[PDB]
Amino acid sequence: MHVAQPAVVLASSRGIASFVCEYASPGKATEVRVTVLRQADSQVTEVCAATYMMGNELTFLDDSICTGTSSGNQVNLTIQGLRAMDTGLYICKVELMYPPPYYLGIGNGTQIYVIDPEPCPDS
Amino acid sequence: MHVAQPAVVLASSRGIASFVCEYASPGKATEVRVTVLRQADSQVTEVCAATYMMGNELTFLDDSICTGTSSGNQVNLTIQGLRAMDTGLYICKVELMYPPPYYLGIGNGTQIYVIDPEPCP
Ligand SMILES: *[C@@H]1O[C@H](CO)[C@@H](O)[C@H](O)[C@H]1NC(C)=O
Ligand SMILES: *[C@@H]1O[C@H](CO)[C@@H](O)[C@H](O)[C@H]1NC(C)=O
Repeated sequence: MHVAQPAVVLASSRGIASFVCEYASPGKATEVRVTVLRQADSQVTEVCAATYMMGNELTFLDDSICTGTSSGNQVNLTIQGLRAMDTGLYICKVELMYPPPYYLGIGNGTQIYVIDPEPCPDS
Repeated sequence: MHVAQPAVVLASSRGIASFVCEYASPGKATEVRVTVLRQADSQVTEVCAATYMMGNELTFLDDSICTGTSSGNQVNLTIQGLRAMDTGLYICKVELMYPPPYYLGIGNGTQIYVIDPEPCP
């Protein structure tokens, strides 16, 4: 299953990066699982993941780091609390969990560049 | 001549970006011209330029948004006043002007990413 996500995103001054992960639905999926994985160096790690009925909001483990909104064959993701060290490749994984059959799609990754604010005088 | 510059650089939250530009060591002390070209395909435009004798300090005198330092066959270019819309490809062009021969070197371009920061109250 084709998953597309932007090649590069810049985090804002507040360390919030947002991007669109959209999937090419092979059928009519009611339940979907989205996962954000961070790749680096040769390893992959799970950042956040929402399992949602398409017709409702997404709820994450922390949800202080990821938020998301579903809107058809796509989902608006937001990653928060980013610092420079978090610069890296963020992979969007999409799973269609219901109805059968299961489909799995993995996108090419979005490079997220993050900068730390410079010092600000007092106070 | 070979000119090396980093592939990607991030501007600070102050809208300042720096990168080193390195050229192939000339056979001798030479007058060197360093030029920053912004590439906005197919737009190519001079952002700033400076000339110095090797062994002297590089110093921009064009009143551009660029300042720089020099050491050996490297120059450290600092460009200030950048905003998000200035995100793009910045090419380091280096010319060995004289004593001859004349040599031209063009780097591969540094992609500079810039964000608009929050002010601080
Ligand atoms: C999701 O992204 C679309 C554009 O792809 C945007 O128009 C829409 O406002 C976004 N939904 C939100 C902000 O929840
Ligand atoms: C390049 O110049 C900037 C601004 O002066 C400085 O912060 C940085 O340390 C310099 N980098 C190198 C490699 O000299």
